[PDB]
Amino acid sequence: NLVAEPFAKLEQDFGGSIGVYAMDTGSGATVSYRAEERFPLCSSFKGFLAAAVLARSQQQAGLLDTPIRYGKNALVPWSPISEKYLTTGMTVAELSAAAVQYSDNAAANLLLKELGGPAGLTAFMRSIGDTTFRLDRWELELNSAIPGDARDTSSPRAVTESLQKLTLGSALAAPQRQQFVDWLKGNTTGNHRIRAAVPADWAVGDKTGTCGVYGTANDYAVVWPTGRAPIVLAVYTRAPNKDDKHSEAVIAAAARLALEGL
Ligand SMILES: *[B-](O)(O)[C@H](Cn1cc(C(=O)O)nn1)NC(=O)CSc1nnc(N)s1
Repeated sequence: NLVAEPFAKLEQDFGGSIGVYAMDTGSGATVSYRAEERFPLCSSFKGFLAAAVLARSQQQAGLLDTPIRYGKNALVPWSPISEKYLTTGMTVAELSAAAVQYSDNAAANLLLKELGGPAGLTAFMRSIGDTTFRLDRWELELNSAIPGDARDTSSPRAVTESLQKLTLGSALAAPQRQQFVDWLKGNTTGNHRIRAAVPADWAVGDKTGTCGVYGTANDYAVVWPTGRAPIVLAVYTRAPNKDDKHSEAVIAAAARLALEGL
């Protein structure tokens, strides 16, 4: 597989495993490397969480506009937006934007509670035809990333296929698809990952994840190249030792190879 050789060299130099899937939504061309292997989702589950909340909001009039007046016992580490608005509250739309664009942990757990927990989000992903995705735990326990543990994992391929259905296809009603795309476009946490592989004039929406242990981190994106149909892609990493470091540079490098191979 000569297409795969640069990815094998990249993951060997990194000291672990890289999983990549990219789809050109115009031509149907793909790039695939360990694309059906499981990797931990880490905070990347929060994009799909936001999409699941948008789907619920189609049926529950005014859900996205509802103010949530959470207390301090809803807060957990790395919740910078939830802490800032503790004395104000946040609407469900605001919580969703915080979870997607700042990876806010408390906001994500509040929205999981709205959906019926990790099982609720898994059920939503099954409803759009994703058989691989599983969320089992809440923030912060879902980040353990233990090698060979299937909890809180998906595959690059299933992430890309589900992202395409939600951002570009008909899984959400159009005004909800558009809100999901705008949240991903406004992400603040991904400037050194897929965004670093994209020409500056191309629009991007992405969601990152970082477990940190076991070299585990990831990004997935929709990318709108000038004059072309959009690309959807996912890059996930892991490594065998608890102390192995993740690399944003390796994610960006894998994304560059994926765009080059399409
Ligand atoms: B997430 O489950 O990855 C969550 C918070 N977070 C978001 C991001 C990101 O989007 O890249 N990174 N971390 N992780 C945790 O709360 C605990 S595991 C780590 N947290 N920060 C790290 N850096 S590793």
